[PDB]
Amino acid sequence: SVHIGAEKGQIADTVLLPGDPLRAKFIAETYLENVECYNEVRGMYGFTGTYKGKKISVQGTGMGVPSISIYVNELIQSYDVQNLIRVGSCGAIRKDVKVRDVILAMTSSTDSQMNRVAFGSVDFAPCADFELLKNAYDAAKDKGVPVTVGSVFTADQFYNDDSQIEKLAKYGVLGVEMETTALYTLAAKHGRKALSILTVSDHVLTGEETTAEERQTTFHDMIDVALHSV
Amino acid sequence: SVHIGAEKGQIADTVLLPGDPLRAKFIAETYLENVECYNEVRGMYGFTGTYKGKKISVQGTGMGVPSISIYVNELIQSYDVQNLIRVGSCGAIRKDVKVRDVILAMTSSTDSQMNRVAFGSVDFAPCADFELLKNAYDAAKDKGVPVTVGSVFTADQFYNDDSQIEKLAKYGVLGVEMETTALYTLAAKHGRKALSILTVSDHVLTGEETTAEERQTTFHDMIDVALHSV
Amino acid sequence: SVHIGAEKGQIADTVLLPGDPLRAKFIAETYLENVECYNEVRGMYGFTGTYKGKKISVQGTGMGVPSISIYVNELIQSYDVQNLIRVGSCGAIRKDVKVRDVILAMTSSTDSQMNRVAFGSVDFAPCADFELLKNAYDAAKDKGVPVTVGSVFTADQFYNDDSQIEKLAKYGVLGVEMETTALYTLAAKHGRKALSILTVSDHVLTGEETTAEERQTTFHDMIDVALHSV
Amino acid sequence: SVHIGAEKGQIADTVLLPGDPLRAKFIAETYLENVECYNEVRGMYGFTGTYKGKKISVQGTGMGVPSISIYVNELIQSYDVQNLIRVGSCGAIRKDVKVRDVILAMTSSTDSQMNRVAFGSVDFAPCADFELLKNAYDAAKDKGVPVTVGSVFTADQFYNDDSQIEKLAKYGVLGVEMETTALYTLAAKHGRKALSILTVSDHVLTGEETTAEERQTTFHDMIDVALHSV
Amino acid sequence: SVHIGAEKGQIADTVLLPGDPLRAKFIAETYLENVECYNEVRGMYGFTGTYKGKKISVQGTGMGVPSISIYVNELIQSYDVQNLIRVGSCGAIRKDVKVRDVILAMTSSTDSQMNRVAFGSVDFAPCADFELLKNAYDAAKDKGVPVTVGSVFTADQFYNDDSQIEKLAKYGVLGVEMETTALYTLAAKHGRKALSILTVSDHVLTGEETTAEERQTTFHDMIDVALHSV
Amino acid sequence: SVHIGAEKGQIADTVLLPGDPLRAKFIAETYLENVECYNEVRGMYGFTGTYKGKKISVQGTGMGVPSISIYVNELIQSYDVQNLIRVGSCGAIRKDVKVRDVILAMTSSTDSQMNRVAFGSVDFAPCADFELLKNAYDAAKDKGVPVTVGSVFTADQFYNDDSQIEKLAKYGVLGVEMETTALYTLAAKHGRKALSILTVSDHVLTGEETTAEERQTTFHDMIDVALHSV
Ligand SMILES: Nc1ncnc2[nH]cnc12
Ligand SMILES: Nc1ncnc2[nH]cnc12
Ligand SMILES: Nc1ncnc2[nH]cnc12
Ligand SMILES: Nc1ncnc2[nH]cnc12
Ligand SMILES: Nc1ncnc2[nH]cnc12
Ligand SMILES: Nc1ncnc2[nH]cnc12
Repeated sequence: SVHIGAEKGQIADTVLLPGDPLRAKFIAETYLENVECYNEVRGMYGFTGTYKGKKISVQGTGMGVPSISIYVNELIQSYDVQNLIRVGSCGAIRKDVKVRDVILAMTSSTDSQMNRVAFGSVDFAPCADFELLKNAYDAAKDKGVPVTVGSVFTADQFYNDDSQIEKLAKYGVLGVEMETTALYTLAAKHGRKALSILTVSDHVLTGEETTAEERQTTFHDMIDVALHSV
Repeated sequence: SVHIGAEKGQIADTVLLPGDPLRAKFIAETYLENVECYNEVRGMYGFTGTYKGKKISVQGTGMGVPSISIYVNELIQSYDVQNLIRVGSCGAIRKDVKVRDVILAMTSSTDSQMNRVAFGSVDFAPCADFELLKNAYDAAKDKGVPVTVGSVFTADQFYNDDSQIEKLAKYGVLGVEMETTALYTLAAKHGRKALSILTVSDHVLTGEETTAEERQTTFHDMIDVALHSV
Repeated sequence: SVHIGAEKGQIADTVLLPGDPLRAKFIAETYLENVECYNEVRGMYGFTGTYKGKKISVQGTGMGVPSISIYVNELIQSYDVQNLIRVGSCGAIRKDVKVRDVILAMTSSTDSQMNRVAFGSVDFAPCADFELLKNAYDAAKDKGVPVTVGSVFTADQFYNDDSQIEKLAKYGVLGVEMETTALYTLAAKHGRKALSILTVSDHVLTGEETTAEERQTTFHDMIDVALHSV
Repeated sequence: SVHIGAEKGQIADTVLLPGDPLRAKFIAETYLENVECYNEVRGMYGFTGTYKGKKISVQGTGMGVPSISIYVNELIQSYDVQNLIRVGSCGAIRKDVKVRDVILAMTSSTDSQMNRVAFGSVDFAPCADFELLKNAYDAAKDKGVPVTVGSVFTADQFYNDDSQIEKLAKYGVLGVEMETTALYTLAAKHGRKALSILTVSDHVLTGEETTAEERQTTFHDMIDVALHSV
Repeated sequence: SVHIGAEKGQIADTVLLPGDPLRAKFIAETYLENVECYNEVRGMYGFTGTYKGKKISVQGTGMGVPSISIYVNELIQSYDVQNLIRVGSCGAIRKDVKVRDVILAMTSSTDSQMNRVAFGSVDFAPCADFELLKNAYDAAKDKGVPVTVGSVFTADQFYNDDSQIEKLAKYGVLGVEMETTALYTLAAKHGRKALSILTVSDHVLTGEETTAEERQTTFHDMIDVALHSV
Repeated sequence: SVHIGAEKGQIADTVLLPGDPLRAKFIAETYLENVECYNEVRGMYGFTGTYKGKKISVQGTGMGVPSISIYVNELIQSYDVQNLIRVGSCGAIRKDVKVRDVILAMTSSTDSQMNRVAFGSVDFAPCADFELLKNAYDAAKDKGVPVTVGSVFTADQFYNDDSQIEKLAKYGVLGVEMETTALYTLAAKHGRKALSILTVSDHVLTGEETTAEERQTTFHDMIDVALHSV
């Protein structure tokens, strides 16, 4: 495939998808054994390692719907990947989402036009694979890792001068990020399993940041949920 | 309220929502003790009874997004209803959806403009309350009731001449019905808990029918799952 | 047909369509001779009687576009019905529409998505059958029954927090109701004759109600116009 | 006003509106006594004359929604015109529309965004003034002029390569022209009376032409109906 | 063709398109030698003359997208025309566009629905032929005629009570007119060369007019650029 | 700023914008003297160097409208960047687009909702700064670099299953890429200068590839044109 330079059989059945290729590197190194680098095209790193005797791959996706779609389409069409777990951050848009909460997205709203192009008059609602969702949940509960399940918003512009997040928060939407709708749509289109697991990097509505130490801890919990759930 | 003839106290915090009021009569008389009919307005029957120490109301909602929105809005705003569970039928659009499986809807797609009117350029994805969904799933598993968790399509036209169902099935959508998007959207906006539990009444994309016997079996499984949920 | 339990030849050529199955009963009883009940599916009653030697049928339709579409499609496809006259109420949105005015809808605007799904880039304008419209008019004039002819709005949500009726009233629109656009569209699609005859139940913009005695009188005039015009 | 060179008093309360200004010259000189030309700006000719004791103006409007909107807006706002009657040609899209029948447009569909820009999520259905329509119908019947009352489609493209006319004919739409939606919308908003009277200049969906002789006959019937209307 | 009464070989390869048939006459007379009138249908004049040994034609187009489309389609389909140069006026919407500036439109935005009908989910951007644009530019520079290159807005309603020109001016849009998007779209669709050359008739945002003497001078510069560039 | 790790002074007023950061490294090291890397955040590399007496920065932007919008917004708002030139690849969609021609984009079509979200009912046509475009064209001509000036399509999906490219080619669109609309829109809104220069990396509508040798030749022509432009 064009944006991925792996050989046949270099990419595992299960894949973690951070947005940042440097986090992909960071995860692969810290949690995986016997790591090889299978992709360097565009500096968008993909690694394959073992975690307790199972092969996992970790591939940066880039930022935004178009960018993740490319990687996901190529991981599905060219490398036959089965499970795709986005591991990422989001901006919380409601006061009741807390900085240590790991978020499991059941679904995502979006102002991306991707699905409108596909389905004209239908509001298409992307859906997580329940089996993946359930296993992530059960592994968080098993540990006492605090988890919230609900919906996110896949924004097409990071900076927004029309930003309608205020209305979305009234309807229960937990947070805003940029990839989830693409993952869930293309996964389901191809009969594959996807889930997004997200931590809070900020509170969008007040402007409040979360401290570097809090982020490090939730990032650990997130990768641990994704790995244990596999 | 305009369409519900109940007096203060008569309607439970928890309400089951079939489309068919005759089915509401049936549900009420079969599974609940100490039943009163609190509404006759428009023949759209609603009953309250007891089930294992808890108040339950059962309210026919009619067919289509506009009809159930009227009933849900009134139940929420005038009767401070907290938990809303739609129990009904739907058309399977995929071969691997079997006639025995009870469906729990995580989310719903729609070609209803209800949400495009409220949101503008956003594709809003309505979402189930995870807690109701998890309790319903756990109670299905407790009894070994067969369950499938995924997404549905909420149509405005039973008879859809330009039908896009062929494409929705390709995106993993399980089934078609006519109420779920409105239920989930309105519940969410008012911070209340909603879930839709559905049975297969036929296969849309082959035409074939389900026997009177499959139908009432799966209808039984569906009501027990809902009641045992709460 | 699925939602209608009539036998072949139980439904007449001309049909009155109130929204409320209990009004269908009320009309059938009060104005018709030799009444039989041909439908009880969903408690959505349909009766057939004679009025001055002509067979008429009267069938509740439910509330909202999806609900009326089902009945209308089945009355047209399965029972070969020729004339369909909706008899109903609407909320007046302009001061110059008076409580005793019987309304003949020539056309209807709508925020329903039904026609947008059908016709993508066209604003489709549903149209009443002139012959029916003319005969209703002539029968009101013959009696001195006061009539106003113009357009209505077919709303998809009864309660509206985006409600754009204020702009519609500036453009001459007389009132708001929930079924007319579906009737007129499907009738015309199938080469059949439809008309909606409406009375004012309220003034939406001020909040003013109309007294029970006024409603009883206009309801009589409405059914009388529909019957005499047949 | 920008596009009309008339001085106070010169333009009648009642105005006929052909698209072709040469046809406006023809109408003016043939049917009216005591004619003055009040506008030459853009060659878009407009005349005033007398007909049986009444002032009539006759104004070419050009072709398309934007052109006639300019003229209608100015006529309404600057010259306090009360009654606006478009008289023109259109393409028949249905076999049962005959070349002799004069068309009275109750309403018009459009693929013009004029109304989607003003309304948002609403499909606005422009409507004729019933009184003008009824007077025109009564004057056709008085002379036995053949008349058909229904709806038209107002196109933005005479030559429409992705044409949806095939579907519009299936919904009972009689004909295609290029001005009516704008006329009815603008009249309605300013509380003035508008009607469109059209003749068939060919059949769009067979290609065939109407003879020079049919054309001028039906053109005569059309002008007499309009003039005898007021 | 229907709206044009020219004979085979009466219309030249290069055509100037003013909106006003009386300006077409004015241009033909003043700048062309050996002028003949080839079209009088609808008083929409087209003339053919010579300018320094080359045949040019000059054809009024009318006002608005639908009107220009008709002429352009017929000039392309029926008369094989190769180059089409709109010569017109526009309302400036930014302070930095000056009254003596000749405007070369590289592109145009529009609220016309024409391209949305054609291309559903694509924002289509019409484009000028660079060769024509370059030659117009070079001929203005050669003379010291002051020129600005950028984008315009093709409005569908001259008078606008929703008018969104304020936002367009923030995005660099220079002016508003009514034809350009149609020309550029149909030209390019048919493999032909189009360019619009515009002068400022007014400042829309303040209300300031430009004097009659200034307009006469810029109109000269505009025709001179169009002719020299040919 | 969030995604760029530069300190005050490090980023030039003029910035080249490849999609591929490895290509940004390549461009920086090959053509510029005195290079520092000012950003490593997300591996999305950005460098500053000198070229013939002028500061140039070279910044990878990633793939897709959302990714380049983040980078352009930050460059504009935090680093007061004045001139923004995208240099990259695109897919040719027309036979007469040859693999040697460098493309200068006058404008871009899009199926991105970015602009429909900001504008509503308007089709916004993003436009290049003519001065940058003219300087780039003049520098191509100075060296005889083959150049084609026209319009591109900015897609949200590299892999577009319902693809409308067949129609866009019929309207004279040259090529497909994934960034240009965002670049031109954002530059324009902030009153800065933007241009996109593209090379052909394959023909989309035949499938065929361009040799490694054509590719690097045309890549050379593209960078010289951009650098010699400023
Ligand atoms: N504030 C934000 N907006 C959009 N996407 C984000 N991802 C993480 N934080 C975000
Ligand atoms: N076939 C069908 N279409 C729409 N709604 C349905 N509910 C059950 N079956 C259905
Ligand atoms: N107020 C109202 N709104 C919508 N539909 C109605 N039908 C009758 N009254 C109505
Ligand atoms: N064929 C046609 N298409 C559009 N408008 C018309 N007016 C008359 N005939 C027409
Ligand atoms: N003010 C204006 N609005 C729209 N189009 C125009 N053409 C010239 N002036 C104009
Ligand atoms: N074929 C293609 N599709 C989309 N973007 C591209 N960029 C280069 N080639 C492309």
